[PDB]
Amino acid sequence: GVFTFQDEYTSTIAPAKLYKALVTDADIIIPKAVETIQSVEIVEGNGGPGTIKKLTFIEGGESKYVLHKIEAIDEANLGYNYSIVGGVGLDTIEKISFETKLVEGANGGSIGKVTIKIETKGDAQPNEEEGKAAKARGDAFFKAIESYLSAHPDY
Ligand SMILES: COc1ccc2[nH]cc(CCNC(C)=O)c2c1
Ligand SMILES: C/C(=C\CNc1ncnc2[nH]cnc12)CO
Ligand code: NA
Repeated sequence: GVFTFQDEYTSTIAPAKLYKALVTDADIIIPKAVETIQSVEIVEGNGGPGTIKKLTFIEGGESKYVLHKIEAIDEANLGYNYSIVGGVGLDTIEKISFETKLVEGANGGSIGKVTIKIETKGDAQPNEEEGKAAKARGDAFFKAIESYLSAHPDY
């Protein structure tokens, strides 16, 4: 099966600055800003499409990681696409991909848009509890970056 989900975030912060924190300087900023993420490292690649990143985090008190493959990175248009290609545990989920953009919000602020595509085996459905947890993580993520940027404008 194929399933899509959308989310939206608003910030007072300007889109190019948010994008620099979220994407360009993600390897430095994300482990600083996000209290449940310890490190963000390049496993392979030069930063462009194909690059594999390893994000190490703590969940339920245990150290885990997830691998992201960069699929598209377009700073001109504040776009960033990636998919999840590995990590700890397992199972019904063949693939989960993300399309993200930042656009001009209010007045000079932003809106962050994320489309999530989930491919499953057969007529398996995406697990609702796991989706709720992921959504909550997304919200907390975007909030933590905003907070950190507010406290550190000229980094
Ligand atoms: C949570 O919401 C958003 C919204 C717009 C976005 N643009 C770029 C990203 C970051 C995507 N990187 C990771 C490691 O998740 C982003 C996230
Ligand atoms: C891009 C994001 C997180 C990276 N992945 C995770 N970050 C933190 N906890 C997790 N539990 C499962 N996956 C994760 C949003 O937190
Ligand atoms: Na951290």
